[PDB]
Amino acid sequence: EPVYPDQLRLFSLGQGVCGDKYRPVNREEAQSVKSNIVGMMGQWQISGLANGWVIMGPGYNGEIKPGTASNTWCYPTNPVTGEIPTLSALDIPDGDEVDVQWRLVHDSANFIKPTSYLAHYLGYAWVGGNDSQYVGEDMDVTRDGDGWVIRGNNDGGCDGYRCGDKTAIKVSNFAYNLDPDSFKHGDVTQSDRQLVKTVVGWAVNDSDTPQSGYDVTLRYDTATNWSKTNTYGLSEKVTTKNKFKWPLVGETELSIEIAANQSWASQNGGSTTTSLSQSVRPTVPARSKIPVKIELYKADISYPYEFKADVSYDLTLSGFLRWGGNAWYTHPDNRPNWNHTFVIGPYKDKASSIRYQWDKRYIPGEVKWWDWNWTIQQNGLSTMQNNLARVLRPVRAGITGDFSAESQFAGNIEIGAPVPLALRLEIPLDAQELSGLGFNNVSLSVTPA
Repeated sequence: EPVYPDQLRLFSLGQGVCGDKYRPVNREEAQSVKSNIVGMMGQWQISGLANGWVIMGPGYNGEIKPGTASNTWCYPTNPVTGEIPTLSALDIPDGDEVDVQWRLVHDSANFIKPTSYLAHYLGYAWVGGNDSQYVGEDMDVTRDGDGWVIRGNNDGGCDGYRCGDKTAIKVSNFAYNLDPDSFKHGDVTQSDRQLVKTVVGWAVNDSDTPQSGYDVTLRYDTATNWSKTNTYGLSEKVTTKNKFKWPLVGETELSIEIAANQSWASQNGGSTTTSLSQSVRPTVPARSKIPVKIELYKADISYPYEFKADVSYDLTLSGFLRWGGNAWYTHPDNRPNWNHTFVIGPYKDKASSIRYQWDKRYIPGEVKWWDWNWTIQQNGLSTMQNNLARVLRPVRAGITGDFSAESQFAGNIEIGAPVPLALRLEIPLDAQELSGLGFNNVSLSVTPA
């Protein structure tokens, strides 16, 4: 009877008020799933719990403490019971696409048996080979065009009505979504921030009046370039759902964008030039000078990389449905030949979503395909739970290669304390030498703030 975080809903209806069919989450309940709630809150959010308590956002370290709030964390007065657990990922090593697929479809404990049992619990007939009396055993895995077919070996004769008609499980339409946030990196091959030049001098206030309200601005443009390799050919088909910026590693500042819906293997490098300007608005007492410095740096970095790409596929179950026991909502008794496609991965529509069908099973108007309550009655709640959690187990392929980047950047303009003379700039800049160091169109200017 745990509290299910994915059933929580926030209401903004006044002190301790919840919407219809919801009730306020109490402190014990909130504690039991604390990190999940906090992880659904804004940094400085503070939300009400029942009986004078409040739970705070991650900026407050997700504290539960007494208080009042106009918004309230709430939970179904009648929650959907026995959710399908989420299991830890199944990690498959980087490889070419065939070898990655092969590794998946030939896994007995993680793929063959779970999908077989699923076909079996749904009412599909003869999910098993002739040389075993158990479901999902003596299965034949064969390549079929761009996909794969799992199906009980059928050699020879067999005993049972229509035992020759073995149910087939076909895996197709593989896709691979790189998860930017799964980023991990090996040991930093090359790394350093080297000082290539320091621009140094003075800014002088010649007047007899404390001068201020004057900006001293350095403008310059530099190039950042980066490259990367892709260890294997799978990367030729992996994409990322949304554009993202390359992770920051080291102090070497970098601006690199990976494009959405573009072959990982097609984004192997680039160079960007950007005009940047930084300034300071110093107060310089009358008839004085202040020292000014600007450090210029070259930075580069190399390191082996690895992301995870979430592997999704369609599971098409085809075979005839057993008499006096199948899970189709009509419960057909004529042994019809049946075909159904589940999408293992990102949701596509209700008909093809085990998770959706499952969570809605107690709503008769939603039961338009499989009758999961029947599967539960026949095999038991935890049996259906453990099987589907294995069927739906996230599968992730590793995406590897080497990364390398190079940039040139200026440090901040730094100033020292005023010295009495014994806004005018005395700060030599050699355009040619700077250009040779990768800093172009460099200027230092004095203008009203």
